[PDB]
Amino acid sequence: TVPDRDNDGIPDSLEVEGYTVDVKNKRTFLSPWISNIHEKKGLTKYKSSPEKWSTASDPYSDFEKVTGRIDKNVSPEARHPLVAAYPIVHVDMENIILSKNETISKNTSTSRTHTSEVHGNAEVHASFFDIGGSVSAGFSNSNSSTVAIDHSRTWAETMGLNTADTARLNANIRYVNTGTAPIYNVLPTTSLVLGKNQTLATIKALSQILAPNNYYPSKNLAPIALNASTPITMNYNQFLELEKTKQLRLDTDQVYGNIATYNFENGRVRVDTGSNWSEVLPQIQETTARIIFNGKDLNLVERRIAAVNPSDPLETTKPDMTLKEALKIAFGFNEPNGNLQYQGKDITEFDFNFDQQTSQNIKNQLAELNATNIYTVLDKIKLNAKMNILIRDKRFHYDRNNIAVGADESVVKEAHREVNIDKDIRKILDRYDMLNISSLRQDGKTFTKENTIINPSENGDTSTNGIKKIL
Amino acid sequence: TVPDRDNDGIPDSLEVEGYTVDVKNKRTFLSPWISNIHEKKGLTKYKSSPEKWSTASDPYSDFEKVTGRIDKNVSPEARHPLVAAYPIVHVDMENIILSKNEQTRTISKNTSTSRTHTSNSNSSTVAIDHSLSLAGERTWAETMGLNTADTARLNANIRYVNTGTAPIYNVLPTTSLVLGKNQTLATIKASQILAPNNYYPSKNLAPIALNASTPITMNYNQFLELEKTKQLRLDTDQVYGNIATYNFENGRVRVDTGSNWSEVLPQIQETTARIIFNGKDLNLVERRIAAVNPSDPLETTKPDMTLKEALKIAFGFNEPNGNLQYQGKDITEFDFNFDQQTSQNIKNQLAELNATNIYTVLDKIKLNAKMNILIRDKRFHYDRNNIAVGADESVVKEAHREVINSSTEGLLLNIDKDIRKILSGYIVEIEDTEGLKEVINDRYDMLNISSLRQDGKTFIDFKKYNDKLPLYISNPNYKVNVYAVTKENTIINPSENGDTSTNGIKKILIFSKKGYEIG
Amino acid sequence: TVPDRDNDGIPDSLEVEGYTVDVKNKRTFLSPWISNIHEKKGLTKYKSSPEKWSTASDPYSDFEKVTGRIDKNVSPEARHPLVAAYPIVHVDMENIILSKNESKNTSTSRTHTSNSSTVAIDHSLRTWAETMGLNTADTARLNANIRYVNTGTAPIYNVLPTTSLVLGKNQTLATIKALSQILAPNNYYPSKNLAPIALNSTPITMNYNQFLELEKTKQLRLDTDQVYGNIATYNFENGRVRVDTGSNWSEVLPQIQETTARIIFNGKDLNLVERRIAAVNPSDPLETTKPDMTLKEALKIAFGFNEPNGNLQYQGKDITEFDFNFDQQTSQNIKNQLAELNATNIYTVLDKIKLNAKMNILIRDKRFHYDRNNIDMLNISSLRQDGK
Repeated sequence: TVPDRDNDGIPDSLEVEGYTVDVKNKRTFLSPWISNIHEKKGLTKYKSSPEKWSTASDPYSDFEKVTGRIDKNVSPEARHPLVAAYPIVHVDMENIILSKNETISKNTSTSRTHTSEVHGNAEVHASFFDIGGSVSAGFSNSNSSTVAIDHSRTWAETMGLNTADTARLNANIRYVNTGTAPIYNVLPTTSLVLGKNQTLATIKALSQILAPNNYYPSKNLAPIALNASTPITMNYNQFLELEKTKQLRLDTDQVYGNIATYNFENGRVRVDTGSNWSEVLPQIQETTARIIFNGKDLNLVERRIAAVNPSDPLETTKPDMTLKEALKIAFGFNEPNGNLQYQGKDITEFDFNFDQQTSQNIKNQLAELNATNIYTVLDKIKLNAKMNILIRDKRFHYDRNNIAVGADESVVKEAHREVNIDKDIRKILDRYDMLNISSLRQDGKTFTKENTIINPSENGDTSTNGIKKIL
Repeated sequence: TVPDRDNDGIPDSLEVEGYTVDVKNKRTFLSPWISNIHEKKGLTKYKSSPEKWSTASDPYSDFEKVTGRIDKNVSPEARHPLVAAYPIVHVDMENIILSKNEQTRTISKNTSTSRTHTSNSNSSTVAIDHSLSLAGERTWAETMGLNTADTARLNANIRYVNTGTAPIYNVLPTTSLVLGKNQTLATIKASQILAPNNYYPSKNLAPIALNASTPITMNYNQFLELEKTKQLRLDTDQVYGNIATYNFENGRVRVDTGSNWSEVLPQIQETTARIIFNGKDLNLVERRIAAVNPSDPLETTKPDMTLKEALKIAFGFNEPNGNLQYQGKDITEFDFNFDQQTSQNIKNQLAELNATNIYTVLDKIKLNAKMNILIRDKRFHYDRNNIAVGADESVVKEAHREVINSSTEGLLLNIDKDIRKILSGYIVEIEDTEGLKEVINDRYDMLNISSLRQDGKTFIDFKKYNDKLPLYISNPNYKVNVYAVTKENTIINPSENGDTSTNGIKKILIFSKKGYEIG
Repeated sequence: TVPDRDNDGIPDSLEVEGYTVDVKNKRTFLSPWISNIHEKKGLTKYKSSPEKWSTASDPYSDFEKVTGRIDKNVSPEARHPLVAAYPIVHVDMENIILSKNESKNTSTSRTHTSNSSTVAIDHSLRTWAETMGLNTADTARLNANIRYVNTGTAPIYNVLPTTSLVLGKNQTLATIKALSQILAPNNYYPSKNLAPIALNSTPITMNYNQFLELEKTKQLRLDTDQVYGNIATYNFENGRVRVDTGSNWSEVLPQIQETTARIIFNGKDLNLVERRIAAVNPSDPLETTKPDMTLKEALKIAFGFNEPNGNLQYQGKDITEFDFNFDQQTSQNIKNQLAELNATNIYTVLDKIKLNAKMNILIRDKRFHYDRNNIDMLNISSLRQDGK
């Protein structure tokens, strides 16, 4: 008799102590962890929950992940039992076009936004403080992306509009997956928001596969336009807000199409009509810990790691999570000397941000561990469920949406030093509009956003004198 | 063979005497209650019904709960066998907008909604802002340009919000907007997950509007009732979408099409006892505890319920000395209210226990099935809908004691969040050394001035009605009197004489620092 | 092995001899009737049909009722195997409002001359036909506030029965028919804490000639059918109540109305209450399996009669204080019994009068006055909560 409680394929003994997958002649073999041979061979130390079928609480089993009997599209980092295989998709706008109802056209830049808490002056209702309801709790579980219209006379007059006249908006949009799991059919509903709450239009579209870290209207094919039955309608007064801000918001929901599951006896992946993402996704968002990171690119990446919870006993069955090991399996951190580093960039080079309860939980730990610095007790900091952790590069400056806006004069001059400019540094890069000059070539050579002016001053300053200029 | 009557997993022996859940290496283990080891480790003493699958009569079994093999969204207080995991949802209105049936003939005011439990069902009463929208907007019936023949069309921003213990995964309940008492205006009904103690159109996303196929239609005569009351009612039913269940071998939760909330919810509403509490916030919270019943033998199988232990597991009461207290606030600081038969049942108990005070025999008061108990904070006053309206003059002065900033432009003060909830506005006036009471903000609507900052301090701005200008210091020796007006004392409309003055409004002295103490 | 024919849970041994339900540690226990302890503890002696799964022929078994593994909404008096757990619902009108085609408060009570209820329009504050401004050609449109109210023993979970408003005797004015709101026994559908229901796509239309009949009588009739929504059943293995789409009330309701005896009583309130008791039938052998029914024990379990001295009394009011009414065959069946028992008085041989199936008995208060349905400056009475 083999002792297995979760009936996954991994016994209680290996699931608790440690295990890995190896190849004999060709056949896949599950064996307990031995540092004397497995670690030296180049294998991963796996540990999951013996009472939970899926530690990550996702539709794919712990066994399916490690053996490889999973949907091949599922992220390699997600092929670990302690890493959540779940999808997240935001709408990326490529360009806009504005005309009078029956023409100005500018290219747009979109990045996934993870909003940070209000300062200490911003107006909030009585329920914002009320325990339970309305509390933003640092950052909440949702998909939202902010666009940026190219600033490069008077849009209200370039089209020929007046207080009575209405302007119709049309743009080129693309669906793009930032998660760990694939959506095989139904696309989520999205809504274009002007300013804060002014809902302009609701967009919702098939059997085209949306792969993780891959675009839906694939770059090799043409993208999608906006309603060409009835297009977006905007009044003159709301149009002047768009001309003044030169930006919009895109709020996309987490309701996705049916999940394709693996079947052991026939070794084939089939789209299961029964299990949908909407019934499994909240289970993950309540058991796992959220960690945000922008190492490879200055874009906010959401990855969830299987975390322990003291209240629920079934979540206590999940192996104890450390900040060190979690960061390694979730993004790709390496321990060469003893200090953690992401592909070269040291852990100390990255900023540590948390919410109300997350920071307070770590506050108690830092006092019990005595060491006041987070980098010191990095390997001993315990991770709890429902936690929200934001890790960003110290080299750049961040706004309320936590996106890379600008950098120090030492930073800009370092990449712009070559005859060639770095791709990560250039991302934060005589008139208010006469600024677009950079034309990035495919060879890797270029031929701040926080300091630039989208509209002239109260004095109508159509000059580069007031604009904060660098080398 | 294991003696188990309810097939849950918990045997008859543990289910009757006592049990808890612990972790060995990693594995979950069910063991009988031992105070010498378990109580010290930080565990909860569980006891349920050996003949009932679910003691609370809910869709989630006694085992599924404590073992954690359940819908993770289910409230932590509800994860206990003697606590009901059931949903309750009311409609919260954020703001309204009124226009004539078809540019500047449109009135828009922000609304405040709280769940009302009139002194079982879901009902919520809204409150339309009485304060000015335009510079000199007078008579709503004329601000839009309506007459006896003309009709006014209502539109508002609404949000669905869960106050229960269980989640609804799809179908939203039907709701109806009621003017006054029975005048049914409109009936509203829409795979987004509604989590307990969480909003449906999540705060990070935009809310929902009201019919933009056919909107709400109101006649001139019914519009004058809305202008006079400045309030509406929202009656929502308990018919909800299908419940998501757990499967043991696959440890994943799927939405069961077979079992719906409408078939299981009434079973709970007949087996458990109702207890209402507003500790954390002055909002009415409905929580049901598994209660005993002499008539039904299957309900006699449920462990005997005490007022002490029930309050602890249902809301979060703690016993530090021996006296029960909610996060600090003592049991005596809370008022005890019951119905006809509930109070009469406890009346007999109090005489048998001899002690006439409920707080004395608190640990010995037995709880019966179908009981209805209302517990409210003694600090505040309560209306017919049992919601916090006002408080004693003394209590208001305690929260407005903490002064952060003293300026002619504004007054930033560290006012308590629970106390400020019964506040409608404040009166701004300059009292002479001579003895003259000249009032700046002097009208029936000129009351909204408090602007709560995210830092935790309420900002009082006099410039709001002082034509965007700070208070003029005619003499620095003069007393700058800033009062306080409760929600129960404020006037939504002027008197028969057209009283557009703060003189008649019951004002509570809250700030009286002289002109030189500020600037 | 223990013999069980109906498979209900209770064996053929107890169903004939006698049984009661008791609590050990917490666990429910079914044991044979022992007067030495069970009678002294305060338990009620149960006895059902060993071959019939449901003695009352209702969707809930003999076992489901006594153990408590039944729909909790089901009446406590109905939790006895010899008492029928079946619903009866009439329409209660609260107030009326009359206007010309383009207000008085009403009182309604269930009438037992099927479900039928007669309303009473307030006569108190000239010529209704002229107060609205109508003539022989003009038509009057009726609108009223109505409420569905359960008088039975079982709950309806969804579909509401069809009802028809009748002027006078047969003049059918309008047919009303409405959801998943639970209608609990002895509880209102549009719950008193919420707003009631109004009357109508197209409203009720009445001619001038028919309007003068309503002005002269100041009363109407409400005929409601017995077709109700699907019954929610209990499932043993998962201990949860689920609405069974298969079994409806319309297929089970007549089976009860052919096996049980009907007894009407107005003790607690002067409103006609319909309650059915499991009765014996000589023709059918399966109904002979049901325990022999007595007038004494039936009245006790159906309404709440008590035997303190030896004489039966309802919460204090003696059995003699209530009148005894029957039909053609019911009275004739008891007529033979009274002659065989020799005692001509029904109150004498009260404990020996046998009850048969399909019987119809009406028990009303002797003190008060009853009509055929067995129920302007004058309004001044304003009843205070003190009881005066």
